Amino acid sequence: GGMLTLIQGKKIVNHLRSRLAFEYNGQLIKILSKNIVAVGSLRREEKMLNDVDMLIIVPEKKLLKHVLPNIRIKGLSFSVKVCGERKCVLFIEWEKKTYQLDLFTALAEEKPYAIFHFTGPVSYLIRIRAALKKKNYKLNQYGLFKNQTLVPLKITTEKELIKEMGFTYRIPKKRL
DNA sequence: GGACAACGGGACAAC
DNA sequence: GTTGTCC
DNA sequence: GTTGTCC
Repeated sequence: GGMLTLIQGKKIVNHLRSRLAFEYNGQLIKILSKNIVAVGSLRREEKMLNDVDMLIIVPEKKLLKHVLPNIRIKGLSFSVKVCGERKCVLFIEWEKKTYQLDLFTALAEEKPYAIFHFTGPVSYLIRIRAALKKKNYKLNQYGLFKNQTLVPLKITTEKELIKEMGFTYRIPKKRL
């Protein structure tokens, strides 16, 4: 896929926000825009993008079988590259040129951890996880674990989560 | 003596 | 750093 | 990769 200016990327996301659905036992379920979070370099406001990234919050676990494996896009032609229950990669045709689209899934109780994970950047994410590792924790896109056990942080947002683990909050674009 | 699908360790890849 | 999908 | 199971 080609390179995208930040604003080009914001147009695709805006366009797609009302246009993703999934086929669920024949029926065609539309995905709410309130349940889509733009992530990746887009969310970090980088000048140029290699991917458009969209994290989908799925309401109930039983749907992971159905959302990305049956994902559908109103209007737009595209091909599937790789796809599964938690990561789908699509090459969308958009104005006589093709770009790469990464859809990811998180459940509701994983939401902050997933936005944290997928917002990146990779450098920022490694150095944080290295420090928690040294304190015998593990952090991924689903939770914080100690002794192979979820740590039930009483948090809801990314901002709260970041601070609850012992880090200051930075807007997405100042993460490094 | 070629043409499939099932399996899964490791390549590649998502941030 | 940690996990996902592929053949 | 490898084995299986058809032709």
